[PDB]
Amino acid sequence: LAACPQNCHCHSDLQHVICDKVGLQKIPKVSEKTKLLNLQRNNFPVLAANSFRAMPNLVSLHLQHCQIREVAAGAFRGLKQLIYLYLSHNDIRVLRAGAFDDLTELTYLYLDHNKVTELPRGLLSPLVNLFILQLNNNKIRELRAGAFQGAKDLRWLYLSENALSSLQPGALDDVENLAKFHVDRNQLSSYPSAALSKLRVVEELKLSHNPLKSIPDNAFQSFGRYLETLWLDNTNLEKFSDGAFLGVTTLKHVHLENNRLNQLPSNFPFDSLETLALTNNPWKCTCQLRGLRRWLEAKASRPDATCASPAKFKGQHIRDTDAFRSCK
Ligand SMILES: [Cl-]
Ligand code: NI
Repeated sequence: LAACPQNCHCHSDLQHVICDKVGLQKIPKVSEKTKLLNLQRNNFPVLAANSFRAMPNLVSLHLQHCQIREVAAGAFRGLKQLIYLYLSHNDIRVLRAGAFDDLTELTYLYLDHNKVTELPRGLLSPLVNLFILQLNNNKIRELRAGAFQGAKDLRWLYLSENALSSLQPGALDDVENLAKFHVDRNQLSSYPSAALSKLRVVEELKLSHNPLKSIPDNAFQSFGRYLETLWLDNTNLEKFSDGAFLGVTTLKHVHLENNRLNQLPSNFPFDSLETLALTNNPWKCTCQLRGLRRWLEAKASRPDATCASPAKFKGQHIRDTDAFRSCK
């Protein structure tokens, strides 16, 4: 009785149902053996409760570009086997708790390029298996305590190009296994110490394009034994505090380009450092920069930049200049 829907293209004996831009106004009825349902580029302004009934074997659901504005509570009830959910490129503003009920198995959730403004408590509570939460290009302004409550195994959190200006203490307490954290291109006017101080296994921290101005003491200590990649490019960075890199023991990749740095802290970790972007900084070629000098001459392929001061060595390259001869 159940066959491929009208104007749709089915594959793998009705296991894959593709309805790409076919003028749908309602969720079509599909066979119970459906495992992949692509409803991209249709029109579903409101996803009501039980919008996907009788799809117990569905593992991948694609709903991008569907002009979706609201996801009602229990919109995805029954999808106990769903692994992928794409809600990217819609007009979602309202996203309340219950919207993600029954999504016990969901591992990848894409909500990027929407109009979400907040992440209320309990919204992600059912998502105990979520690994990637892609929320880039929204309008979230603030993360508060319990914003990620229930997200037990969240590893990658994408929040690039939002309007974040505040991370409350306790905001990330629920995401202990967090490895990737992208909050570049936001409104962070200071390093969110309190929020990050609770995480221990962060490996990549992307903070580019935030007016951070400076990095405080113990900025990375909590997760200092796991931090491998750090982006601080275009953060209007004037300097690092003396204790900023306390407990950092395996940092491999750093991006500092496009800032106002003249110096580096004495405890700057060069021991595990592999790549370091440092162009477009008014570097001061004095004694305190010898550590960077010693690192650059340890492997020739490592790019460098030019000193803005002192006057004698203005414009010379860090690796070529004679500004470090009078210190040993
Ligand atoms: Cl086919
Ligand atoms: Ni096919």
